[PDB]
Amino acid sequence: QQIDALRTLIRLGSLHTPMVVRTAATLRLVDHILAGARTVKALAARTDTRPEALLRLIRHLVAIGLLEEDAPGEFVPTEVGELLADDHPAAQRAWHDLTQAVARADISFTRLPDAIRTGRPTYESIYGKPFYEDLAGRPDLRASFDSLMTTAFAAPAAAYDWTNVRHVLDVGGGKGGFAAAIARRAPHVSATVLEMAGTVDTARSYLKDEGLSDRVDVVEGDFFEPLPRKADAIILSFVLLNWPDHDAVRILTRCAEALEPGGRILIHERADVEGDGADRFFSTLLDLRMLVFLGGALRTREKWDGLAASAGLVVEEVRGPLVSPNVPLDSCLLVLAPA
Amino acid sequence: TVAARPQQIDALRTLIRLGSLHTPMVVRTAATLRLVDHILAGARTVKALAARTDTRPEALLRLIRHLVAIGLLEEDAPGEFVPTEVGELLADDHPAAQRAWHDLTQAVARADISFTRLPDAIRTGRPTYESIYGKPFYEDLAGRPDLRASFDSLMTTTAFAAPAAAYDWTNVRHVLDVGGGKGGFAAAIARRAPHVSATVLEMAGTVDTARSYLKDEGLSDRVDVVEGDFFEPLPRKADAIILSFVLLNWPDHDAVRILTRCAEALEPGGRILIHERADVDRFFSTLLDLRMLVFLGGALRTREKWDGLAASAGLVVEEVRLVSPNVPLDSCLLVLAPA
Ligand SMILES: CC[C@@]1(O)C[C@H](O)c2c(cc3c(c2O)C(=O)c2c(O)cccc2C3=O)[C@H]1C(=O)OC
Ligand SMILES: CC[C@@]1(O)C[C@H](O)c2c(cc3c(c2O)C(=O)c2c(O)cccc2C3=O)[C@H]1C(=O)OC
Ligand SMILES: Nc1ncnc2c1ncn2[C@@H]1O[C@H](CSCC[C@H](N)C(=O)O)[C@@H](O)[C@H]1O
Ligand SMILES: Nc1ncnc2c1ncn2[C@@H]1O[C@H](CSCC[C@H](N)C(=O)O)[C@@H](O)[C@H]1O
Repeated sequence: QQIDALRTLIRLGSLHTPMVVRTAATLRLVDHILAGARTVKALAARTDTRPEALLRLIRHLVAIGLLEEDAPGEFVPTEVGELLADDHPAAQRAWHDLTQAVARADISFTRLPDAIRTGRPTYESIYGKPFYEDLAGRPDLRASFDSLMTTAFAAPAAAYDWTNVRHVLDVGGGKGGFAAAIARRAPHVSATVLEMAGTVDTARSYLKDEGLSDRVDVVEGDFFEPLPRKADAIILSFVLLNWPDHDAVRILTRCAEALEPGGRILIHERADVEGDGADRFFSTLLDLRMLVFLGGALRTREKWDGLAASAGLVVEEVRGPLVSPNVPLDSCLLVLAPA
Repeated sequence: TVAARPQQIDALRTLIRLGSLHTPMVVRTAATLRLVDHILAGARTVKALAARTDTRPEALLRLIRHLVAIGLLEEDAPGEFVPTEVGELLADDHPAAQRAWHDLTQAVARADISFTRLPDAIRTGRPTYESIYGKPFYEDLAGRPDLRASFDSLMTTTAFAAPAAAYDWTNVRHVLDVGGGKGGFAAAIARRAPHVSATVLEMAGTVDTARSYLKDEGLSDRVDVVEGDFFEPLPRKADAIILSFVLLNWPDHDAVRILTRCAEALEPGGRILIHERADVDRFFSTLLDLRMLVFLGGALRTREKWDGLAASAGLVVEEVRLVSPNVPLDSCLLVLAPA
């Protein structure tokens, strides 16, 4: 009765289990196993690890249900464990790779009390630069982050009607997947992706390869500055949660000043609601991630109305639960009009 | 179109739970802020909680949301949070001391940061603690008396009566508890066999806490305490020399160094008693074993590994007695004799 509470709490507060997974991801272990390395001796060679040490790590991967000893000395991935394959469409190996952007950013959680004391992010205290200024100097991290955010925008593009939309402006649109999804849904629409340096190059590649350059262009810029052009739909897809309140209102005010008459601003975000249930585990992961990464947050409908009002907008409507293929969390789309 | 397959989303939701860094650090933050003690002391609103914890209220409520989601807190009344049964273990007076084991300002939860560089320990085989805090574990503690004290308190959580009944002290006159901590093992023995005297061999600072604890137990007359280094010649000889949760702190060559010192300190017909978990719930065995890796380059050891280590120091494993208290992990007692 009390040992179960004791076993639960130790298990909840255990730091070695998440880091065992992340180490297994960074080492590309499941890939090497599926590539024919069953033993510790071969796996340790492929992963350039000490065999004694690798086995102790494997012992825990077996214990938490990711690896299984099928035949003596041979380890294979379980059903959950196969999701650590590098070509799995959930991209969970890349999400737990300590060399890529997100899992490297998750070290900010080691200083959570600081962020709770101040409400301000800890990523800078660990890595010396705020997140996006750090990506701007680390082309490997900029590259790996941009590919993670693309893990296809089909549901959010169907939740809007484009018939009288002429141009679309995807502010912070990453690689262009949302803009490309729109262009595939409405052949008359042209779009522009306003993105950061480095990201603009891979946004132009993806749109070229989609065959859509003749319709979706890319502008490198800053969305706290005057936006490059006016549009009938200004898209904010997973941007505003990166930002404290005054910075989100800044972005919105810039998006409002670029709205054509009858235009709209589209916030495509997870907005936490009170009665999620078992869905709160992943809402709180994102929200806390936004705190320690950047000082941003997930917002409720009440908060958006205040943000929109501060930016001279108003929340017309929210389109219901939007389901994406390989996420644990549905998102939604808020339609904003001039106040 | 988008296709949401539950069995995939369940395994995906499972893996994210396993690799998530925020759940353990949320717990660790709750323990360091002493959140459960404050709620018990009459702070129920997040306002009073933030005032007692000196945190930003909006940031504290976002931490509580995950605490509620992982089942350590529940919302009795709106804005009113209380510790669940599992969460009650975070109370500082609880006998499992779980809040202190998760206190980021105390020794163990602080040392757990070594896990953030686990791939380094798996690639190279020895600890990462020094690369984070500037010194190997016990040298760090010698310069931080708060951590020295904090660690010593933690290790005291029976009071060693369980493995004390496992040895027959009839023909033991004096006992040397090498690295004996506060003296609980010495005291547990002394309280069980009134003829045996004892000498505890410990480090600076720990000698004071051991000395004072052995006086408040009515035992200064019987158990002596000597400050020393067990890599050096032991201060005197004994009929039983205890190594209780010492050798797992050390790689193979340092362990045979300690064992040699004990064999050289043996009275004729004397024995060396190793008190540890002999590697064979695997979840909690792996925590200690991997902790000993990233903390100190140590490890749990199977019996066959003990035979080699014993031989290298001129010892032989005489018998292995499986103790079974009520903690997650059961300890064993290896008896070692000269060859
Ligand atoms: C919340 C669950 C979710 O599935 C929802 C959504 O897919 C999402 C996630 C993660 C992130 C971002 C997302 O939008 C994101 O924008 C972001 C960012 O801008 C800057 C740094 C990290 C992140 C980041 O880690 C997913 C997740 O697995 O963990 C939080
Ligand atoms: C097997 C694990 C166990 O559950 C049971 C066991 O009592 C034990 C634990 C923890 C520690 C030590 C233990 O012996 C221990 O000796 C030690 C040490 O010598 C030096 C530094 C840290 C530690 C340390 O953190 C418990 C635990 O909570 O997980 C490891
Ligand atoms: N100051 C700034 N100006 C322009 N873009 C910025 C910016 N600060 C952050 N960003 C961009 O905002 C994006 C947030 S991630 C959003 C990606 C994409 N819109 C999607 O829905 O998947 C990042 O790609 C980052 O490059
Ligand atoms: N070089 C050294 N000489 C003497 N003691 C040492 C030492 N290096 C580490 N130690 C001690 O080894 C102990 C390991 S923790 C074990 C404590 C006690 N035997 C128990 O069972 O609870 C620590 O108290 C630490 O102070």
